[PDB]
Amino acid sequence: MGPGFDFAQAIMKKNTVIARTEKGEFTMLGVYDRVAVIPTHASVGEIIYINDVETRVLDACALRDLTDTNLEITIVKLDRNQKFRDIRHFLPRCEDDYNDAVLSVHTSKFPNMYIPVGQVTNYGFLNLGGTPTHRILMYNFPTRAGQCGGVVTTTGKVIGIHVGGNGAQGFAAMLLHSYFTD
Ligand SMILES: NC(=O)c1ccc2[nH]ccc2c1
Ligand SMILES: NC(=O)c1ccc2[nH]ccc2c1
Repeated sequence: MGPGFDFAQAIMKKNTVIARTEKGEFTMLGVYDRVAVIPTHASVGEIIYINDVETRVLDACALRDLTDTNLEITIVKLDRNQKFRDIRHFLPRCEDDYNDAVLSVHTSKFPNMYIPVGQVTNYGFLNLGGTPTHRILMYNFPTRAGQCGGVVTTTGKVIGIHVGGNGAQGFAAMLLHSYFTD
């Protein structure tokens, strides 16, 4: 509907797959080469389904900060025959607040879904499902069970992936450029 939705759509159309684990279907953001991200609560194993194709996981790393606190991001390398468009230059370098973000989801349950979530706060610490978690972004939209792993964007930046909510607010784990240096 506007330039925010334009940038979000450009990311969804080229840099997302539908990931299925034993814990459900997730929006999964491809970042570069065969490297993607997913919420750590997806519990990625040795095999994952990518757009309903059985795919070997070559590596999976649940990220933690240097205080050894959960970040809720898992970086996955997929045994896929095709690379993602490299979008690392759209990743922020530092922790920040944002105006006018869009949360975008693509699953069997929620195809082609885009939500204008508005102002995004650098919230920081959250007890997420009982797990102390750092680098959380917060937005005032009643997000539902199923939007997790969804890409949070502003115009020109991919800033996070949806990892939870409390019925009134939604919470995203930051993406930082430094996570994807090769
Ligand atoms: N995520 C939501 O809060 C939300 C609101 C209205 C809806 N109607 C169809 C799906 C849906 C999701
Ligand atoms: N609170 C929520 O809306 C919530 C909780 C757990 C979830 N797992 C993946 C999506 C998601 C959303």
